[PDB]
Parts: sequence; C-alpha cells; structure tokens
Amino acid sequence: SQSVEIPGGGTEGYHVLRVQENSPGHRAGLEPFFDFIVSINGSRLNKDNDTLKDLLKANVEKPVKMLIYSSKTLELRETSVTPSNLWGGQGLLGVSIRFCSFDGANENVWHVLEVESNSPAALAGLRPHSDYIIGADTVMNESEDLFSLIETHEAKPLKLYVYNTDTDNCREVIITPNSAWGGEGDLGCGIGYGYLHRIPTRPFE
Ligand SMILES: [K+]
Repeated sequence: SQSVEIPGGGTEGYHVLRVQENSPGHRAGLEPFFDFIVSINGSRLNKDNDTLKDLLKANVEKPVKMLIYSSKTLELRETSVTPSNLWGGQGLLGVSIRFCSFDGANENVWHVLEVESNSPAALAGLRPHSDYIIGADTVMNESEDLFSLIETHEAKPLKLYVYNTDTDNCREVIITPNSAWGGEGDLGCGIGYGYLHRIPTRPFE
C-alpha cells in the first residue's frame, strides 16, 4: 500500500492511450500507456465527465498545470501544458484518454525473456530481456489475459504494444502464435511475470 499519496484522494484519472506527434500533449511530455492525468490547475479529475475538456477550452493557448501519475515510475509529477487549436492535429491536447483506475496498472506487464531463433517471437521482432508487453487491441488486466489472447490467436496475427528499456518508448508488434513451430510453446520466448518482472522504475537519474 506504500503508494504515492494522490492529492484529492482516490485512484482514478485519465489514462493516456495515444499522444499525437507535436501536440501540446507531446510537448508537455505525456507518455502513452504509463501516464494518468490526475488533476488540472488543482481540480481533481476523479469523475468521467467534461471538466478536463472544459478547463482546457477555457485556457486555450494559455499554460495549465497538470498532475500526472505514472505506472512506469510509480511517481506523481507536475507538468505544464498549453492547450491549443493551432498545431494541425485533432483536439486541444492531441491525446486519446480513457477514465479508469491506475491502481495495480504497473502489474499488467509481461516481460520478454530469452527469444529462440526463428520463432514466432523472433519473426515478430520481440527483443530478449529489454521488451515488456504492455497492451493489446483489448484490455489486459490479469496474468492470464496475455495467454488467453495467445491461445485464441493460433495461426492469426495478434497486435501487441511493447515497451523497450533501450528506447524507453512503446511500439506496435504483430506476432502470429504457432503451436506447430518446432521449438518450445506457441511463441518461442520465455515470459516473466510478477514482482521481479515489471518495468524498471528509473529510466532517468
Ligand atoms: K511448438
């Protein structure tokens, strides 16, 4: 429970799924997958409503303070964002968000271990040790969920989003499970899960 305390309480906020290039969101340093918008100018975003939308519009072209919780670092931070209509893309922030809880979010990751040569994993470009699977086309909330998807994608392309500790960013991976492949399992990579196999929490010193 030794979790950073959230000003205004609770564990819900706005999960950043996507950040458009050169958006106000990108300039403020929002990272997809890991960041939850917790508050804006001190107003706690603990309800799925229009307060964020409305406070951005009110402050168009002006800077605004945001509190952000990261499921990567497990820390809160404050950042400045300037909502804008003048950058070419869609939205004042340029982000897609889903209102949900960040509680336990840092547990939902599957660490890529060794990757056997020429396996479905290698063909997809999964990288040993440095890659962590963190999402898919559907939500993945339980240890089993990655494997449920693998099992139902026998001989089918399965999209995964993967974080890499060398690049410190996430990328789309297409893998095709193949139980006939003639090395171990369906993937031909080991997968680590749980306390010792979460994202390293200090990408920067
Ligand atoms: K096999």
